[PDB]
Amino acid sequence: SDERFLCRSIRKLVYPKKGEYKQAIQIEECEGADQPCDFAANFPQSYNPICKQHYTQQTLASIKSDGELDVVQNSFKIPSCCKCALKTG
Amino acid sequence: DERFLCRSIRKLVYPKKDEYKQAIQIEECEGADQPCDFAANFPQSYNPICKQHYTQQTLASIKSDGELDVVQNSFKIPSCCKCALKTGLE
Repeated sequence: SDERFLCRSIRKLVYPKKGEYKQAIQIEECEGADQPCDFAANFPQSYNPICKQHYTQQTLASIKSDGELDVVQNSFKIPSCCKCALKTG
Repeated sequence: DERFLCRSIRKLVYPKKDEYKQAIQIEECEGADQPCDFAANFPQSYNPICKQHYTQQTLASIKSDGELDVVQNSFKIPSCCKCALKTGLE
């Protein structure tokens, strides 16, 4: 098309194992996890550009009377973003 | 730490119409539509711009005849900020 991305990834629907419509969760997975990103050769091999998979997690938070923030997170990670990572600073 | 071509902010948000409320993890572009870092390392015919991506509540129903009925009437959730190489005209 008219838009190219450095990292090939796949977006799809996943259905929650614990539960007139069904609610599917959208996810994005890196097709080639950690393999160099397109046009890597245009970057110094110093920072080897590779495709990194990112996740989001169901998050429950509670703020106590003393302001303490208590967070609870689902053990199940949800693939959410496949972007190019550079070894820079 | 590993750098990315587009600066973004990962943050916790609350949807607003035991005592734990649902907080939604989001990723906003720090400068969407602005050029990606190291744009000069890409062929000059391309226009590398930071693009904001979203995910959204997706309700699906399959009829008895196989027809799929989709409902996506919720709000969009900033989910990923990544570099998009806009192809030159030709």
